[PDB]
Amino acid sequence: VVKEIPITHHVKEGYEKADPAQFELLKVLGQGSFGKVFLVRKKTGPDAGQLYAMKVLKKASLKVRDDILVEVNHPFIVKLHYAFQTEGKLYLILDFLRGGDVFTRLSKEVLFTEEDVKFYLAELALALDHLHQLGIVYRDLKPENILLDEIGHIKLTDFGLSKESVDQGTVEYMAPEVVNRRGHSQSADWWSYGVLMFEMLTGTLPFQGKDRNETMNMILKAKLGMPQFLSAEAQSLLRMLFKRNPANRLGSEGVEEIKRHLFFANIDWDKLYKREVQPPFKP
Ligand SMILES: Nc1ncnc2c1ncn2[C@@H]1O[C@H](COP(=O)(O)OP(=O)(O)NP(=O)(O)O)[C@@H](O)[C@H]1O
Repeated sequence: VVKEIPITHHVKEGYEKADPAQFELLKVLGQGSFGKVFLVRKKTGPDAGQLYAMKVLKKASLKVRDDILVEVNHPFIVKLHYAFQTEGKLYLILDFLRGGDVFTRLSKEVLFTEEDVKFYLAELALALDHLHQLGIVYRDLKPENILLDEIGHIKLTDFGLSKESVDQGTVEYMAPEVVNRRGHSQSADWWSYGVLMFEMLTGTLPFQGKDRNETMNMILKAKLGMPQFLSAEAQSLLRMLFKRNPANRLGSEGVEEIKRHLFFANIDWDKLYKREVQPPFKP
């Protein structure tokens, strides 16, 4: 059973309850669909002077089929340091990712190989499945959510939160069940995974119209040519991910069939998880 768990309070192990007067607004890190993400400096305690990202929502919940904030911790998922509420607003204090997003870093290279992309998709698959083993669905997977740390490793900017902006959803990566509105599943995550792999590999989106409606009819119905310049294993993985019907889609029966795909044959997953696999690029 899906159980939503509201996010009202969270103090990272060993630390004390935080509040807005312990932080220092410095800069606007970016703008996301649910409002701005800020840069703050903590002025207090063992981590006084530490830089964090801060998200300011009206409310947020975590829908989990079946501490959940301590179990979501992952090498490639942004870490929650503090969560609190003041004056009708929920504050989210998280890791400051200094790498920028992946797509930009890719744009600062004249070219890259399928290997380079493969690194990112491998780490990403690890994080996604880590959320899936916990009954969490990422729901909104996009490039703006995939950033890099200081080394070049992947870090997702959220972890399946159901959120609500305070100042009173990306169709391009929606699976056809989500456009038809039959609910987010982990298989939908894998569809979006496939769209991210397609864009990172061709520099183009598979489906995109003049409006959001056209993009939806395209996702549901349009033809999609297979880019011939792709390796047999990349084309294989892609066509295995682009199943309009979930449970027919790869990944709907675990991540294991994904990790064992020919495309990822030269990837040691234990070394990847332990971040002993060097990034293609330093940010
Ligand atoms: N921890 C972080 N460190 C550095 N930059 C971040 C961090 N979190 C978000 N950003 C930047 O702020 C922007 C918003 O990211 P995001 O976390 O998607 O905001 P959001 O609106 O809460 N999520 P969504 O509504 O799904 O887009 C992104 O373009 C990131 O570059």
